[PDB]
Amino acid sequence: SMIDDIYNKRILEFAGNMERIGQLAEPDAVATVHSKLCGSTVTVYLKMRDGVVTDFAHEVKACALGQASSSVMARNVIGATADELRAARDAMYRMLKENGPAPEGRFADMKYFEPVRDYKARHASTLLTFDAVADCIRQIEEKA
Repeated sequence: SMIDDIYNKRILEFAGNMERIGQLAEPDAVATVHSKLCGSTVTVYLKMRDGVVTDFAHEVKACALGQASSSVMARNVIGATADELRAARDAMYRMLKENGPAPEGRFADMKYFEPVRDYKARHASTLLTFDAVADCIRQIEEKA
């Protein structure tokens, strides 16, 4: 089927229930990431301390896969370490581009994004939320 494997029931439930949409009051870093192919955009607001994410907010205007991926991030990002987030982003890259395994731990819900591997046109939109968070981490780290 592939299409029903891509737009599964979990993917459709994620995209429809995105939490923490908006902006943060006094964020430590703000990253905006754009997919030039499809025109999808994700702006992520992040607060951190001692290597741990303490607050999160984002504004999403992406396809269903980008919405579903941003929904999983908003449910599991608070309380995660920078190493946990880079590992999930690293695992997401290797799953879609290198036939790698699905991420695990607090990002085990990305297993439902495995059919997107054979759908190259949606790879950028799905990774928008991961690259926006990693850019905020890189900003807060650079401030030293």
